[PDB]
Amino acid sequence: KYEARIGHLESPLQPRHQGLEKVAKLVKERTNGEVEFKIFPSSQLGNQRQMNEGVQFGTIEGTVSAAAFLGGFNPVVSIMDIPFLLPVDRAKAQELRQGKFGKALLKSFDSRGFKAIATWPNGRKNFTSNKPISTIADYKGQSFRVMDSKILIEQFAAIGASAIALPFGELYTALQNGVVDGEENPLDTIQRMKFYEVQKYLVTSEHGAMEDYVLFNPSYWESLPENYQKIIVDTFIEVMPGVEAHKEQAQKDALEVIKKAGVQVTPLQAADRAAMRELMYPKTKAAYLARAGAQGQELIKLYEEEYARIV
Ligand SMILES: O=C(O)c1cc(=O)[nH]c(=O)[nH]1
Ligand SMILES: [Cl-]
Repeated sequence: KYEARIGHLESPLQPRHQGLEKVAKLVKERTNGEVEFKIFPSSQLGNQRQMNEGVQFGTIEGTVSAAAFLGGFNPVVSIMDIPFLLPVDRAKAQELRQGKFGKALLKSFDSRGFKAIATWPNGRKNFTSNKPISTIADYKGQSFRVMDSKILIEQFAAIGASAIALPFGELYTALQNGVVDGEENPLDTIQRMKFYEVQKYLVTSEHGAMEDYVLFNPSYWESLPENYQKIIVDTFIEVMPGVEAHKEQAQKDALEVIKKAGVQVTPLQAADRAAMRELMYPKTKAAYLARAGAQGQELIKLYEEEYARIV
């Protein structure tokens, strides 16, 4: 009775998709079989811009998108692209993500033609390249692919590197053919997309967050009885802790595979981490405010207040 086609970019093997399958099963049972989610991975329904427009228009009922692709439709959510924003402690990050701060980000979608019903962690990003990236000076003049975010372009600019937005489904080929030197992603994404076949170097950095937003077409959402709306939200929240543990463990598994495949892996040096943060924050925050305006200032303030309380 209430079928929803929900698309996303990732391999079906990864924790987001597995979690969405679990959500689908539980929602179908808890709604007397009436709400049926069908999940389409791997850009099957389009690249993320196409899926986002599809959800807004209602050609598809939903998408799970990284925040990094949503700043055109919703500049406010791009705060989540700022490097080194989240605490290292995952539980404290969750207090931010699931508390007043994250709630304000979900609410910001209402006026923009999406119903954002939940946000899930979905890993932290690491640098890869075909040129050495062992020191901060090494990044100068290199080019990196980013997700479709002006904030992420500024991230790389802050350390003298260039960045261009390329669709995820084209990324393997882009790396293979030297369209860019490098990219950034969680280790298990690097593994499942086989970016180790086309990148020689990896820096374990966790310098920025990959943040998932669960978006429904508003008319679809509104067509659902209230009790089903509540069941869906609660089910996403119920499945979340298992998804995060699967995602954390997948990074460990992925690192072993990446090292075995012959990628040179180094940790981000502490002084390089601090220097990156100090250079990247002003530029990425200014970019965020430039596009989000006063509402972005409001979210920065709310983040600072909640971070101080929590951390
Ligand atoms: O475009 C990407 O890099 C990307 C998208 C996505 O949904 N998940 C991910 O890990 N990376
Ligand atoms: Cl894409």
